[PDB]
Amino acid sequence: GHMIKICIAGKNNIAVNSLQFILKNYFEADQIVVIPNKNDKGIDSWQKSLLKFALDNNIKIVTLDEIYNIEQIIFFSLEFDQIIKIENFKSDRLFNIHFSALPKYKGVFTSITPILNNELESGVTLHRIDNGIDTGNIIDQHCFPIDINDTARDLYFNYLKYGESIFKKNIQTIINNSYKDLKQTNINSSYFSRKDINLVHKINFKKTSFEIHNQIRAFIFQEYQLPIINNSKIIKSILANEFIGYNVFEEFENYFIISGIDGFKIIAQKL
Amino acid sequence: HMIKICIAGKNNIAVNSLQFILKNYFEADQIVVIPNKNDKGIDSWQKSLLKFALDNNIKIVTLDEIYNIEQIIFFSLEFDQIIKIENFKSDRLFNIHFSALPKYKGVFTSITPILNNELESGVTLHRIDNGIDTGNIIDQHCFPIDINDTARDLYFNYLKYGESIFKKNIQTIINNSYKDLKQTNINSSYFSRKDINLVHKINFKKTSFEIHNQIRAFIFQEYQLPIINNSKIIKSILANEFIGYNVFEEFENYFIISGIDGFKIIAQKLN
Ligand SMILES: Cc1cn([C@H]2C[C@H](O)[C@@H](COP(=O)(O)OP(=O)(O)O[C@H]3O[C@H](C)[C@@H](O)[C@H](NC=O)[C@H]3O)O2)c(=O)[nH]c1=O
Ligand SMILES: Cc1cn([C@H]2C[C@H](O)[C@@H](COP(=O)(O)OP(=O)(O)O[C@H]3O[C@H](C)[C@@H](O)[C@H](N)[C@H]3O)O2)c(=O)[nH]c1=O
Ligand SMILES: Nc1nc2c(c(=O)[nH]1)N[C@H](CNc1ccc(C(=O)N[C@@H](CCC(=O)O)C(=O)O)cc1)CN2
Ligand SMILES: Nc1nc2c(c(=O)[nH]1)N[C@H](CNc1ccc(C(=O)N[C@@H](CCC(=O)O)C(=O)O)cc1)CN2
Repeated sequence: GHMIKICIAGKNNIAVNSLQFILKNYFEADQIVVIPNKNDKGIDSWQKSLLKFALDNNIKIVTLDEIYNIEQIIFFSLEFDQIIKIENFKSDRLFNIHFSALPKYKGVFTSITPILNNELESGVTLHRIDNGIDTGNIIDQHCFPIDINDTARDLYFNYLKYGESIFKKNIQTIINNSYKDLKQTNINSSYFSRKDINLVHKINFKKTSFEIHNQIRAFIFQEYQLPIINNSKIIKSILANEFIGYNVFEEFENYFIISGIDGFKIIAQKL
Repeated sequence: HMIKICIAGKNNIAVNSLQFILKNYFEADQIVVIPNKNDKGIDSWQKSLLKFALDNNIKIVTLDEIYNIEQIIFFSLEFDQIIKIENFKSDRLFNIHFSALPKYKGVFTSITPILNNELESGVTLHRIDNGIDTGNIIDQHCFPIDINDTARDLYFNYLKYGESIFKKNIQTIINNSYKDLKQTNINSSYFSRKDINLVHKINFKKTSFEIHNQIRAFIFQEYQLPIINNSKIIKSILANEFIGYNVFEEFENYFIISGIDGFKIIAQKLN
């Protein structure tokens, strides 16, 4: 019964493209509001800007305060930067797409944490927001491989793609309020906060090849940083099955050859 | 040569496995033993391999004395020395490692799988090569880490399943008719002594599952118990009752704790 039906809060391609899907299939611009993230400067770059799309397309920019009293508003967080408190809202139609295969890897830096912890797969999960961090009941989840030479930046782009997708898969039943959900288990639940990750990663070479490789490629996301070996930035790590002896470490002009305690060949490419 | 087999290592896995060969396969005369450096020659919370051997007129030797024995079966059962295979005339060199290889190579394997959130572990019979726990897998038996198992419980499961896999496989080892498969690069992990601080400092900005896991991974009373506010902890119980996020309350006999997802932990203080 209110004029505003939906708020998209967050950033990057996932937010912008999801918003474009709703504008095309579901709601007119004047039934939509957005809350861009604090660091959104309105500039299209290696990602699309939600603030810029909103301005371009005459969608009103609001704050949380302005939406708390809108009854029945659908609130959708797509890489939103604020932890909400659900008791502020009259609506209970509050959703998030989280970049991991919940209940694993709640929290932040989820293009880093699964790689660093030796996962072969990750996922995106659509869930209701409750007062905890990525703790709410799951509505849908899509799992996908972390390929053996995927970097954190590669995995991030997979989150964006599969996330956008899981949004489109589910938005109808969310708008109809006909969706199903299930509470998260206690077991397998894991969480990382910013203080658990040191973005200047010091590599522990007394590790297997797999682990050394994981350690490198988990911090490859050039827009933010690259890992450093012997004062050289690394742009790609390649892990092979080839046995080359234990604890190999050789610096060349364009790359390092590395093996860990199990002796499998890594090529770490310089930038 | 008269000597057919060396059993090297410690604890009930080594003693019972030796008793089983002495009963079914070889005479005392055909067996030599290398205890670990720390073997006291008395029974304690585990039986002494040194004592068993001396009690049964099985000769105690060093690695030097066996290198030259043609065709000897060398069988490590929690042995404390990394061998170098080119020292030996025989290539019949075997180990039972207490993990589900290729995961959790190295040490402290009753801690590492719990601390890294595993639901299961395993024992793995493999050939020894020059790396640590790297050689080809001959057999493996996987079993659960129950939700409230401690490191101590895990260890006693390794000794039991470890003894069993020895008994299952030993004839084919004697007859050299066993089969094996090289280990994969993927999923391979390793922990060395320096990776684990046996005086664990709990990170409470984690899930209840992780906090519980941190506690119970260090419960091994013969060595240490984890400490919370100066009380030693003997048992951690994780329930799927929601009690609020980030609870911490101390009582006389226990703590009530929840992490970021709010599930109830009871940490029982040692009596
Ligand atoms: C800031 C930063 C990011 N990254 C990489 C890894 C990150 O997973 C990826 C995306 O970073 P970004 O700052 O957008 O967020 P993130 O930590 O993954 O995601 C968290 O922060 C978002 C604002 C929240 O919406 C997310 N909430 C989800 O339910 C949260 O998981 O960029 C670096 O390698 N280095 C960096 O310094
Ligand atoms: C020394 C020590 C051990 N433990 C626990 C954790 C560990 O998994 C278990 C057995 O201790 P260990 O016998 O020192 O063996 P560990 O599991 O480190 O195994 C390692 O050392 C032995 C001697 C090798 O044969 C074995 N292949 C290695 O994996 O006891 C503790 O909790 N605290 C300790 O201080
Ligand atoms: N209610 C609630 N609000 C949400 C989500 C939720 O699922 N629950 N899902 C999204 C979560 N977004 C985040 C998640 C974490 C942080 C964050 O900033 N974490 C800090 C920790 C802050 C703290 O300890 O509380 C850190 O890692 O250092 C910020 C936005 C959006 N809003
Ligand atoms: N060849 C080789 N020898 C072996 C085994 C093997 O599968 N391969 N299997 C058994 C493994 N026993 C161990 C494993 C690790 C240590 C150990 O002492 N590790 C040190 C690291 C030592 C190092 O880096 O050299 C540490 O963690 O600080 C000792 C005995 C017995 N001997």
